[PDB]
Amino acid sequence: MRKDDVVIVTCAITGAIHTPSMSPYLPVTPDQIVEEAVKAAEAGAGMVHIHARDPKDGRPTTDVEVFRYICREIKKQSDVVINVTTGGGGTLGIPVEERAKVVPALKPEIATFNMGSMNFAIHPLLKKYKEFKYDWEPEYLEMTRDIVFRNTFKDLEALSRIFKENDTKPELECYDIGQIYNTAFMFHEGYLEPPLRLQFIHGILGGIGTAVEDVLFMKQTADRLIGRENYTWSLVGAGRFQMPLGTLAVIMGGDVRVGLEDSLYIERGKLAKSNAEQVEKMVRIVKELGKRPATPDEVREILGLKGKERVNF
Amino acid sequence: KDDVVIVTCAITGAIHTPSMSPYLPVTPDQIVEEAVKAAEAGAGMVHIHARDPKDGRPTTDVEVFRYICREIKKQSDVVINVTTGGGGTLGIPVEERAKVVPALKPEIATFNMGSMNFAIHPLLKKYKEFKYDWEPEYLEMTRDIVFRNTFKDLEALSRIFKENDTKPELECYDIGQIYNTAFMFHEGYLEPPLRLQFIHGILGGIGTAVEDVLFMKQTADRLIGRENYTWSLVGAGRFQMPLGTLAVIMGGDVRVGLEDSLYIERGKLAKSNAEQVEKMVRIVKELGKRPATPDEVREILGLKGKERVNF
Amino acid sequence: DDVVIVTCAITGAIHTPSMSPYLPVTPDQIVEEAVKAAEAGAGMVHIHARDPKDGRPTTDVEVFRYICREIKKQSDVVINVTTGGGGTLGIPVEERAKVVPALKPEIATFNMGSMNFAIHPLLKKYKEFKYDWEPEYLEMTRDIVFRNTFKDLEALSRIFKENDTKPELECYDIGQIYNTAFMFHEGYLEPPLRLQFIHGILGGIGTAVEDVLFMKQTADRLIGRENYTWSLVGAGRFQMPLGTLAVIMGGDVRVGLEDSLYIERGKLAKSNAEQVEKMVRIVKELGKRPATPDEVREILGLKGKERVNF
Amino acid sequence: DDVVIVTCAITGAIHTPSMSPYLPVTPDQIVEEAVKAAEAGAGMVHIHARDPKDGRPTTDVEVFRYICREIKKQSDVVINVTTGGGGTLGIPVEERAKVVPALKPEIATFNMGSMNFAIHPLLKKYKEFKYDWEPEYLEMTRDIVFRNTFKDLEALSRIFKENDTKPELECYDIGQIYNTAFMFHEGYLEPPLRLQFIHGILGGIGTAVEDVLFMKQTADRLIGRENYTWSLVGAGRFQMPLGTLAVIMGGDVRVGLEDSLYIERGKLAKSNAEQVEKMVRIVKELGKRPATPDEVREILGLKGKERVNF
Ligand SMILES: [Zn+2]
Ligand SMILES: [Zn+2]
Ligand SMILES: [Zn+2]
Ligand SMILES: [Zn+2]
Repeated sequence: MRKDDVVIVTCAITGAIHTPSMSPYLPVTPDQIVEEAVKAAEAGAGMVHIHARDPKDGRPTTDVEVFRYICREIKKQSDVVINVTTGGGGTLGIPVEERAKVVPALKPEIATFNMGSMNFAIHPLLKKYKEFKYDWEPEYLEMTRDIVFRNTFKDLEALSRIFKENDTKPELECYDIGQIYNTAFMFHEGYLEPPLRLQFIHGILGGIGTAVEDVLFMKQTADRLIGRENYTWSLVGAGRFQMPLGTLAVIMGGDVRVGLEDSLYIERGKLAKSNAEQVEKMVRIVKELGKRPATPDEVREILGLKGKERVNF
Repeated sequence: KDDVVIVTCAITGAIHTPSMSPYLPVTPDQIVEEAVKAAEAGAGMVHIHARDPKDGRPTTDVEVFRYICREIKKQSDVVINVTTGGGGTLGIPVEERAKVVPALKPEIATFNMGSMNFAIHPLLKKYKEFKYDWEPEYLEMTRDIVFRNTFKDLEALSRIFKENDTKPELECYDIGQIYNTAFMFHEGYLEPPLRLQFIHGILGGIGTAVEDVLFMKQTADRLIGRENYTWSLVGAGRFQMPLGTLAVIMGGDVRVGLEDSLYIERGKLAKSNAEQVEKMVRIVKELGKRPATPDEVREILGLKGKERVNF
Repeated sequence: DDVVIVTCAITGAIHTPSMSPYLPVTPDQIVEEAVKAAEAGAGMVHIHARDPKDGRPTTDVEVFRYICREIKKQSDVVINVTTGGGGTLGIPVEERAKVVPALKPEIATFNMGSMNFAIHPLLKKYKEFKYDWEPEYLEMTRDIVFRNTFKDLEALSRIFKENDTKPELECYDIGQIYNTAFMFHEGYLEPPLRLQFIHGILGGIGTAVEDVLFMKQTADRLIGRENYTWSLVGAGRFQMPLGTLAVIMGGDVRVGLEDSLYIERGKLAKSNAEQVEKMVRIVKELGKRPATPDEVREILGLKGKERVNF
Repeated sequence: DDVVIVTCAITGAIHTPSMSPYLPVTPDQIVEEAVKAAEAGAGMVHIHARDPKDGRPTTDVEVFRYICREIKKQSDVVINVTTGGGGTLGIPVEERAKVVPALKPEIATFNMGSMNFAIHPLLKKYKEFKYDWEPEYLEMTRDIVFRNTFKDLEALSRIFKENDTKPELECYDIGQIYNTAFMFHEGYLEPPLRLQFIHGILGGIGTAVEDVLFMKQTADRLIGRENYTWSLVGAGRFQMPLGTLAVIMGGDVRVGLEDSLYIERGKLAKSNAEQVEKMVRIVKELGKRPATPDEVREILGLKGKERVNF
């Protein structure tokens, strides 16, 4: 049972979708990711969501030593909840058993747990960006035209066990209705321990879109398959749907995720200068609606997390 | 008129295995006989997979397809809808599975609209004894096989279908795949009017709630346009007749068959594909409608004719 | 969940005699049609009274008494008495409710809000009427509220309890489900509730699949799936499609000449039984079966045929 | 698709004077609050009249005349005049409509069905009233129909047209959207239509996100996306979240002490402007801005401030 006026704001710092040449404010190096996470926390993000990128050229990497560095350095400066991706790399065809290695290495409090195999395509960005600092960038974007983001039921069974072994909470990423169905199945099969934490992700080419209809239907599907008393949820709107759909989520009693991982913009046609800028905006809206951002320790109590110092970094 | 319903019958598929029902058609001759029976019962279109004649194992073998399609056409003017999905749950990619279309040049063929989990390993808790070793191996392997249909695959497939004058039947198992369909349509790969099929109840896809069906259809109206497509629905298993009837109430078309359910009623095996067709036709008729003849299927879906297929 | 309650609504107050020679008008016609409906598989029949002389709707509790007495002599069917009939003539709940103490039925209708309820467009479809009352009645629905205020509802809730009569809570709109939830949460309506969704009335919600799903979802969300069961009425040509929909969704269904005069497009239904026979064929194709009257009593927790006051 | 019409409903007929010292009740109070709302970014203000001495709701056209004249002297704000006010005292449309011929406003409310409209539960929250009329009024609404029959609406449509006043079509339920669809198709209502969805009245549709979306979808499906525009009213604590939802969905929004006495839970709004300022802040965070009164006129096709009869 949680307070009806406290909203968890998550800030997704860099991701794997956007590339350096798309915005000079996309955090690329590990130290940039660290500083932007700490700034996001100080702006009201009770949780930060972390991917690694190669410092030399910003290319996505699964390297757990880069994760280890980033997470340790954030923890030195902040009590923010550090949520680690196990999805990062998937758009480069990297399997779950390799993506998942960050969980036993770092034993984070919470990490992402993607709930189905899907197309996950950003090749259309090649129409929008013509020149790139690095050769890897347009190659990466093109290759997503034929790469499956793979998360089979066999993968998910093994992942559920890995999370339990390292006392890591799954944040169950759902990009379509079928993936909520997948979530219900794994829950009812005993693999996922309640209360579940779901995140609804809207606007991926290969997933569900960004209509108000889509958001409502996702949440109602979770209510009816899983049961309201058995889960909490957050939402991501891609790109310019970040603030409108995030606001919808809050109105519906959900939590919200913002961050340069999901959108490079602060307004129509205006690049966000930092993660903190989007966090400050969403906090202003949360407060107009008579709510407030959760502190990191509130996030821990709300999601039942193990504690900032019970991690392996 | 809004009083004609296309009733499609999916004869064997690739999900059910022989040991699950002695009435699942296995051999090429069984599949032919059953298709022709389904047609005579009011299925204006039949949907065909191939199986290894020896043991029923799904196969892409084009020469089995050719034999089956040739033999159906010799007995019936039924519209023959060929799979390019069969083999997908064994990890065979679109490039291989699509070769039936340039070979046979069918009037219509299936065209799966996204990559997904497609899992039937739970069937192992229901069936313990199998005539063939391949059957439980296959069920188990689906726990870890992606039914792969990437945007690259789909661009290639769109061209293959156009090059052979084969209409795509766009199989959508989830809301995301209707979004994928809208993308491919707007990009210019898929020619309108589109033919969609909503498939409910696959582990890895959307479920079988009335909510699910309505939302799929509303998503197509909203992204594609109510005028720019027609649609059919498949309800897996015991949801076959109720969801098929729902589709009819909603102005859609319906698909039945042993590919999709082994049963005629809770606990009772269907003895043929024709039995399920006869039932659905009775339901259609009580709702004031009638099944489409094959030639009405051709008119409604803009198909080339049986004279122009390569069998 | 393989039993469906099929109700047959025998005559109502909306259709008038000159619209169809098959609409039951006299008390004896209504009785006989109710009995045939029951024999066709309707476990419950729904009754309105009409004037024997010209078929004008009437609330006369003594006409109700004759009709219900005579049905019960011939059949164990559950007899559902209207407390809505007369409402489209401007007659308020206080008068319409008098049937409940008079007859103490097992179940009676209980309408869940005030609304416009207009059938004046029927004057565009029928230009010749045997009786002067028919077109005057139709025209006056243009300016008559079907009145069921919260005061009315509170009084009615008590009247039903005093007579051990189960409410069948008639909802014609989403607002009326909200009213139901209110009356339930306030303590006036004893669960489990029986609701009926009425689709197609001008002044009410329409006949889209969307409308039906949204009504049922609204009740699930406000009242709770565990706290109610439901039936559906589709008006006119929507009778069979929406009824079939309701069965697919796990609801019960109501048919009858009260709700539609037709058996198919352009063809008058020759009797209530014709409609029940057809809905029963559909129910059976969907692997279900009609509830017998005693199954209806068990499902809805009804007091039994011997405990009524007729 | 970046301009949002923010309407402020200054006083209404639901809340009573003793519920908040900040509810405007005298004519001059109403004028002053209307101007402050306009200055805060309300391009339109919605006006009811109240008795100058006891604050009771009143239809008196000469009170409306003074109020609207005095507002227009100070502000070019668009003045929306109620034809619903008095309905909860049982006053019928024919009487409530007289303000339209008298004042020929640019825009006026046009309520789209008969309904329960009950505020007796306010007696649980407010125990002391300065006037006897206040608790009496609230209790009586338990048993008063808010009457708006099809005959009424036919008459009202001619009145609006005769005075070159745009109908703002108030829908409190799904059936009322169906009613709007009918009156449109019958030729009574001139497109493009202006609808307003009212959420939270006891007797109407509630305040769920589901309710809002289903109202808007029904209007799209029945009337056509291109044939209407819409505004939304969330009652009470739902004012801001539902108004924000409306903005997200492309709709316009109404605030004001008519609909909520509060600026935040447990904190009384000290003025209409306080609610307007808040909504306007929310609009701007969502990358939009409030309409000026002249933009309201252009967006809705209003005749202009110089063409009213005050
Ligand atoms: Zn991520
Ligand atoms: Zn198939
Ligand atoms: Zn009745
Ligand atoms: Zn008002």
